[PDB]
Amino acid sequence: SLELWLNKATDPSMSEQDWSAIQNFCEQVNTDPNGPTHAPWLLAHKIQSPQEKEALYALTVLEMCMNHCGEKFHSEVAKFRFLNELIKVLSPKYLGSWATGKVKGRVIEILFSWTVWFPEDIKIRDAYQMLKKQGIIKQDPKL
Repeated sequence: SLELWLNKATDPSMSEQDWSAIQNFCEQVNTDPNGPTHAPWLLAHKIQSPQEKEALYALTVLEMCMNHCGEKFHSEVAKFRFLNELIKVLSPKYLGSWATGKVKGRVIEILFSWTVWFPEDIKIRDAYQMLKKQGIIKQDPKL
């Protein structure tokens, strides 16, 4: 099941991330019909974790699934509702986020990469720009 793999793939007790589980997760996402509509929220929660390793791992899982899953999953992540969850990590408000700067940087990196690899995704473009406008993302990262 999705949960199963995701938790193996994001386990913070692991000195290293179980790469095989990550692959297993993104495959279930195409497999199970719930996958597209449930996986993003499962991911979103872990990315917002106060446990940094759990967050990073998840960011990596997210990164891998966007690249390997099909149009359905892609479609869900490309929606604003989901992007807004990603963006909460970048909250500039006092105690607005318990995410480390490492995590925030990663989110920022992942977002720009998307604006570049998927120019067809409007909400994604608009969000990155919005962040840019709000001063939350000073300047574009690498790739």
